[PDB]
Amino acid sequence: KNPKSDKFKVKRFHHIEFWCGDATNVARRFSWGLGMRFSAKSDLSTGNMVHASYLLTSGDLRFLFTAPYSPSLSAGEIKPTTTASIPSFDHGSCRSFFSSHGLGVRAVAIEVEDAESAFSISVANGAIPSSPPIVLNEAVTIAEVKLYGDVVLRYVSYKAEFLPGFERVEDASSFPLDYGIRRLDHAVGNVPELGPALTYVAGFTGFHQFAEFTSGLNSAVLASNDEMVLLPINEPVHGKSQIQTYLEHNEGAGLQHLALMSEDIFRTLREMRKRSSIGGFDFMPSPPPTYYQNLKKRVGDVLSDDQIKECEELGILVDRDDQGTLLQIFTKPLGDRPTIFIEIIQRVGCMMYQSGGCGGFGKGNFSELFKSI
Amino acid sequence: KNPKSDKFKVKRFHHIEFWCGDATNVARRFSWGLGMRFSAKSDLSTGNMVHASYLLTSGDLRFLFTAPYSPSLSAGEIKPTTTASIPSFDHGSCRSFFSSHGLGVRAVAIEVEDAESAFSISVANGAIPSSPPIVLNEAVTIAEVKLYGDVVLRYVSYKAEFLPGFERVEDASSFPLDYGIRRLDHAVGNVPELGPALTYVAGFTGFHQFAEFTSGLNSAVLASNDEMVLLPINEPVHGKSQIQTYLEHNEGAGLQHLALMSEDIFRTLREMRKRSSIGGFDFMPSPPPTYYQNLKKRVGDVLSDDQIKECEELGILVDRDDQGTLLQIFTKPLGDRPTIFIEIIQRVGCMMYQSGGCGGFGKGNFSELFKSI
Ligand SMILES: [Fe+3]
Ligand SMILES: [Fe+3]
Repeated sequence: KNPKSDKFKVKRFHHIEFWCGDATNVARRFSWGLGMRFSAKSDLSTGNMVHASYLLTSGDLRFLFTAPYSPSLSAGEIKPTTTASIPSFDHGSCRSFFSSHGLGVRAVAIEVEDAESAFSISVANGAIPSSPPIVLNEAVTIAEVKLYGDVVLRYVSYKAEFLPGFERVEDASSFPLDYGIRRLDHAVGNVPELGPALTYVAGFTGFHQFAEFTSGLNSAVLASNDEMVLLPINEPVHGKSQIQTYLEHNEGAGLQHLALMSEDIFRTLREMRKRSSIGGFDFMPSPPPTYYQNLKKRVGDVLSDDQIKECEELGILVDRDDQGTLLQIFTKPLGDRPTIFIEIIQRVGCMMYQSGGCGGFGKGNFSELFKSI
Repeated sequence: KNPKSDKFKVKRFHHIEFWCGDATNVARRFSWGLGMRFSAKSDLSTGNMVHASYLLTSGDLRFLFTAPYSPSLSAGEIKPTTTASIPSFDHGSCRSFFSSHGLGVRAVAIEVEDAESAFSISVANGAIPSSPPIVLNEAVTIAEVKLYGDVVLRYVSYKAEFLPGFERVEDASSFPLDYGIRRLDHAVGNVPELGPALTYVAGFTGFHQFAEFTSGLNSAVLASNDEMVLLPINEPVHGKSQIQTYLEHNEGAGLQHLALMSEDIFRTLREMRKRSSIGGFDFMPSPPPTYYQNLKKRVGDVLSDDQIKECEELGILVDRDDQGTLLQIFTKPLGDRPTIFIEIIQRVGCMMYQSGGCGGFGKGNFSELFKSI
C-alpha cells in the first residue's frame, strides 16, 4: 500500500547527470540516437574554466553530460572564486569515477521544495553527505547525498530551465530533434546487497516500498509520496547473474538503467531503430514470434491485433498487472562496458493524470520471454 | 626538393587510433557524423578482457576507438597470456593519457614493409621506443616509437583488413554509411618547440621537409619518399596563438588535426552539415561573401562560377599554389576540449596517381581570410 512517509517534499525527477571523458562526443551521440535537443551549456564559451557541461532535453526529460577540463585552467581558483557552474564538481572525483566505472550516471537529480531542508533531514536520518546545500545566483539550491556506489542523489530547489551559469542554446545550433521521449519514469541501481541498500535509502528519504521481485536477481522499488519518483534496486542471486556481471565490469554498485517514458513508443522505436547503425543506439535481441502470438492472449483487451503486430515489428515487450499495461524495450549497453543501458516505456491505464508506475516494471516478461523461447 | 632519404620503406597511412573513455559512444558518434562504416571489433564478445576496440572505415581511411575495461577482468593475465588484441595496450597509460589530454589520438599508424626493421632502424637513429615489435598470429608485426607528446608513431607490416583478434562486423550491424571520405591526407602535431621536434622525427625516419610556414604559428611538413605520408608540425609564436591555447587545454603537445581526403568534397560537406546538429560534427564559422567574390579571381581556371557558389554554400575554402589547387574546411573541436579537430580536403592537379600534397596545406588561406574580413 502507500504510507506516504516521505521525510521531505519531493516533486519530480529533474535531471540525470553523466560523468564522461569527453562530454561533447557523448552528448552529440545521445542527441542523435535518442532524439533530444541541445538546449543549454556551461563550458569555456560561457566562462566555465573547470568543467564542460551540455544539456539535452526531450519534453521534461533532461540529460546532462559533464567532463573535466585540465586542472591547469582553474588552478588559481578556490571554491569561493570558482568558475564552475555546478559547485559540487571536483576534477579528482570526476576522473576517479570515470577511471573506475567508465561512462555512467553520477547524479540522479530530483526537484524538491527546499533542497537545504531535504539535505538537512536526509543527513539527520542517516544519509551520507556528498555536497552541502549551495545557493546559486540567489535563485537555485543544490545539495547531494550518497545514493549507492559513487552515484549521488541530488536535490534541486528553485525560489521562483536549467541552472544559473548555463546559457541557453541559440536556435541555429539547437536543432529540434524529437522522437517522442517525454520524461524519466524510473532509475535503477545495481548493488551487491539489496537489504542494506533499501534500508539506507528508505531510511533517509522515507520513500516506501512500491515493489519487489524474487532467474538472476532480487529487486525492490522505492517511491515518493505520489509515486512519481521511482527508484528500483537490484542485487544478484548467486548459483552468471547479469547483476553480478554488471558489478564486475562497473567496479561495483551504480546505476543500471534509465527508463524513459514515450508519448508514442511505436514512433520512438521506429525513429531509434532507424538510427541504431548510423550513430544511434542498438537494441537487445527481439523476442521470437511465439511471444507475439502469446500476446493476443494476455493483453487482448488492451491492444488490437494490428497494434500487437506493430509491437512485433519493433521488438516491443508488453506486460500487464492488476491495474495497467506496460510496453517496454531495452537498449544494449550505452558505452564500452556491459553496464548501463536504457529502457523505453509507455504505460496504459490507471487514469485519474496517470498513476505513477501503472502496470509495474515488466517482471512478468521474465517467465514470458523464456516461455516463448 | 626531394632527397628521398627515408631510412626504411614506408607505404601509406594505415590507421589512426583514438584513446577514449567510452569507445562505444565515440565510435557511434563518429560513424554517423563522418559517414564511416562499423567494420571490425575487438572486445568482450571476441574474448578480449582487456580493452574495447572498434574500427570504422571509409574507403581506405581507418579510425580505431579504444577504451580500457576494468583491470579486474584481466588481473590474472600476464603479457604472454594476454587477451588484448593490441599488445602495446596498457590500462595505466591509457587512463593516464585520457585523464591528462581528454579524447584524442594515441597512435598515428603507418604501413611499412618490415615493422621490426623500421623499429630497429628508428631507435638506432634516435627514436624513443614505446613498444617493441610483436608478431601477431604469425601474420602481422606491430611496433611503436614516440612521435610527440604522448602520441606514438605505430609501424604495421603484413606477411601476406585489420589486425588478428579483430572480428569482422556482420552486415546487420554494419550499415554502409559513406559521405565520400576516402583516405588520410595528413596528420598534424602541436608542440612547444618546432625546431627540436622536427630534428627528432626527421632524425629517426629520414622524412624530408616538404614545407614550412612562418598570425600565430610557425610550421613545417615532413614527408616520406613518395610524399604520401605527410606529417606537419606546428609551434606557437608568442606576443593567444591558437597553438598556445591547444597546449594549455591538452596538457602539452599532441595531435592537432586529421585531414581527410574526400572524392567529392561538395557531397561530403552536404552530408556532414546535414548531421551537425543531430549527432554529427559542427563546422568553424564560414568566410564572408567577399572571400567568395575574391575566389573568382584566384582560381578562375580551376573552378567555374557555379562551382565557386557551391563552395560558398558549404563554407569551403580554396587555396592554390604553383602546381595545384586545394579545397578545404575545418570542423570545430571533436570533443570537450578546444584541442583536436578534423579537416576535410580535396586536391586538384599534379596528375601523373596524384602527387602527394598537391596544392599545399592552405597557408594562403591565412592572409586571404583576413583580407575578406
Ligand atoms: Fe525498468
Ligand atoms: Fe591540414
